[PDB]
Amino acid sequence: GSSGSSGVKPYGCSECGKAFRSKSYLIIHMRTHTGEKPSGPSSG
Ligand SMILES: [Zn+2]
Repeated sequence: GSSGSSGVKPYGCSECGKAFRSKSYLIIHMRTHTGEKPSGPSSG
């Protein structure tokens, strides 16, 4: 038995699959998806 945290947030982008404690953070990020070059560091 060891530390077992769930860690959840009201926001979780689907395109890449990230999260942002705050909404603003998400939007600012979406920019990448919306605009060209949506998939960057998201390799696998
Ligand atoms: Zn994303």
